[PDB]
Amino acid sequence: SSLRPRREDPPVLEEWYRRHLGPDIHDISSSGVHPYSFAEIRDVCRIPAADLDAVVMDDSVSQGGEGVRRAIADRYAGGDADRVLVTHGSSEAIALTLNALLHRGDRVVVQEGIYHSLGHYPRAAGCDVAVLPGRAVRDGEIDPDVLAGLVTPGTAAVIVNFPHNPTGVTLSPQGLRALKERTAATGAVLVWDAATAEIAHRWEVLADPGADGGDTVSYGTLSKTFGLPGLRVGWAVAPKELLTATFPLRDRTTLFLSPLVELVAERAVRHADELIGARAAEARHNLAHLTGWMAAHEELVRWTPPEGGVCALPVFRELERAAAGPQEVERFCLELLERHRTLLVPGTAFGAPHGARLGFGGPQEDFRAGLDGLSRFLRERA
Amino acid sequence: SSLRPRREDPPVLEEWYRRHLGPDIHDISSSGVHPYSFAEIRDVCRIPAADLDAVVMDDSVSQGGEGVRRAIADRYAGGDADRVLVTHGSSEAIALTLNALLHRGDRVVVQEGIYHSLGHYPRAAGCDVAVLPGRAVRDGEIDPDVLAGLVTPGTAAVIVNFPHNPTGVTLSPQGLRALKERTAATGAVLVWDAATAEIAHRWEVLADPGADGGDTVSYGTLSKTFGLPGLRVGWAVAPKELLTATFPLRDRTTLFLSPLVELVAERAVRHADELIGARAAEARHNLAHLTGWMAAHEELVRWTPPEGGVCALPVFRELERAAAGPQEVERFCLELLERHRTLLVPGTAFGAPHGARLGFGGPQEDFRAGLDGLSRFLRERA
Ligand SMILES: Cc1ncc(COP(=O)(O)O)c(C=O)c1O
Ligand SMILES: Cc1ncc(COP(=O)(O)O)c(C=O)c1O
Repeated sequence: SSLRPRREDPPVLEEWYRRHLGPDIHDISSSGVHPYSFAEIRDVCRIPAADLDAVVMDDSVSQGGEGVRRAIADRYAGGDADRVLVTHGSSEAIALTLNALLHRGDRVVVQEGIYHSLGHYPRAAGCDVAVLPGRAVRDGEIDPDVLAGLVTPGTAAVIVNFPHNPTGVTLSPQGLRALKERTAATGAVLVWDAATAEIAHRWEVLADPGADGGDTVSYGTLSKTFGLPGLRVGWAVAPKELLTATFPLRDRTTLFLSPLVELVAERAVRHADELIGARAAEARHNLAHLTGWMAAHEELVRWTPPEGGVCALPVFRELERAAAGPQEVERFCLELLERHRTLLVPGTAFGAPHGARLGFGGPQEDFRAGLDGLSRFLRERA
Repeated sequence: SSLRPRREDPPVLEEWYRRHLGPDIHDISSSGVHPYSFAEIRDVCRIPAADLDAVVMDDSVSQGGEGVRRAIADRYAGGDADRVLVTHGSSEAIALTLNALLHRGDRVVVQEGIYHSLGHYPRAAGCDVAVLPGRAVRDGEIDPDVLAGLVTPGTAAVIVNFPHNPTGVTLSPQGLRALKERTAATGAVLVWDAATAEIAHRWEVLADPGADGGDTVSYGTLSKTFGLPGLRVGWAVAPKELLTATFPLRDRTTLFLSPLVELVAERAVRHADELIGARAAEARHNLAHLTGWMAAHEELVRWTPPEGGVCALPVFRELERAAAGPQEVERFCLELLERHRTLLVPGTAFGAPHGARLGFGGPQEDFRAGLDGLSRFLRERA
């Protein structure tokens, strides 16, 4: 038999979860807020059984159904439904638009430790990639001296995720304005993954640069702040010409979304403030508790507190002292899971060999139990 | 600004529908049976509102949820849920498995006029493609003399769709057995798109070669025979080793399906006979009527009757006589739509310059109206 499957290494993040997600664990590893049940969604978003029952299970359309596009456009595109592309999670919006955007040889600037798929597409397109160092982002701005050297005339795209999964670093409105001015000046396309945009702790929620109506591409999803990762709805906001250029790829991958899913997503987006607000309050409750926990453990752990989003990257001092290598953090996390039923994501998934992602957007009761597990574990090793 | 979207030609099929689908037309162009409403699905598939309400909108898993995988495996994989991959339509299953299966330089045999995405992936992978001529498939078998020259030791894959969209040609159980014997002998992977497998008119429904438990890849979908194109659920049946090799690609495109969608799909597959049977009876009603219509129009139209599925490819004699070129059939279909509100798909979408796809799986009332439109149109031109 000639069957010889092409093999590629899976991203560390997703493989970690395939191997270790399961029942009876304290999962304090997520970059999202814990999921709603469909009952809660129907309640909050005002979805009578009859409205679902009326949906004819027919084809939807290439760009996304008009109702859901409009709801998203009103919140993130200044009401221009023509600049919205509705997709199976933001994962699909990323795959579609970056395949259409990026060219072999293009100079592209990519945020250090960016979400795996955002780093994958420029590499795979054969772009000339320069990294934006994580240390250059501080106090709500990218160091203007760093931005000046990295983004210059001929720079094709600048690709960032703010608030950043997993560190929670983000920009202030002033920082975003300065970033947009540099990309506009050079003609670079700003590519802005706003997965956790709706939850901001230090400065205000960043207005979607997609709403400006220029040559920027931004992503959003219901997966991380809305409690709907299982709905599989995200979007890109971008010029119509880029969006339609994605259709041939969409034609041989997914075709279109379900009108039943699109109805639900439309109602969720219309009720975004209630869905997000309830989960954001719980996350901030957990965050206040996590901050106290971190102060109590400052000998064993250090961190930058998150400026946005619902996860952070604690760094374990014992891994800094012993100094690497990357495999040690994976062992650390495995042992923690084995001995204490507590799940983090090892920093190898994000280019941070000495850290792990700790999510605080899960349920408040389970959060304490996970922290107790981590506490016992750190004590045992010290 | 550097924004320069990469441009590719869209498949003719999907672009035709983007330009010409709409309200107030008689659509007799589809390769599928007309969609159920969600109300009907809940009724037939026994889905209480409470079962939907219980679904937590959390992550599903890379291979597809266990319940839906099992339901599909029982019907098409001889009960081996490990050999099933559940995907966003069969479109995604095709994209995922062919990306993992096909290698540059591989000799691949591809059915003439095959569904666009099935023809795209071997071309794009840089396979060495030989075409299986449509005229070689007759009376339920591929001409053994043709199969002998095309599929030889070192042939990597043979890619076919039976029943065939748009001609409705298919194989008998004997024809399928002979095809499988030739691929098994040479070590070629049979890739078997069974989108319309459940509706067979001349011989029995073909048992899924996926159920054999060898090195074959077969696709199915809820889109064409179940009345659920808008659910966006399909699958591949294939060796587990090929399926898991798709995970890295799935990790940067769709991640996984919705558990809410997976619940519905599981119940639909369990109630497949009722969902399919009702629509199959209506299609056969339309087919009996279409056959009489074709006899009444034998001066202007010829056809091979469909052996399976719910569409056929009538050939318009006036286009044969005047002899091409391909653009004339598109004009023909446009005029038909403009003047008579009746939609076909021009044969340019399927490599058949003188034909158009005529679907008989739509509602019986709308079917007559479409045929009257086509009749008036053919008379006008004669
Ligand atoms: C920053 C970022 N972008 C995009 C995604 C893709 O998620 P989805 O496809 O559920 O929208 C994720 C999820 O991990 C993420 O953390
Ligand atoms: C033969 C064949 N295979 C696959 C597909 C993909 O459909 P879906 O993604 O809805 O399963 C189609 C739909 O046009 C088809 O006709």
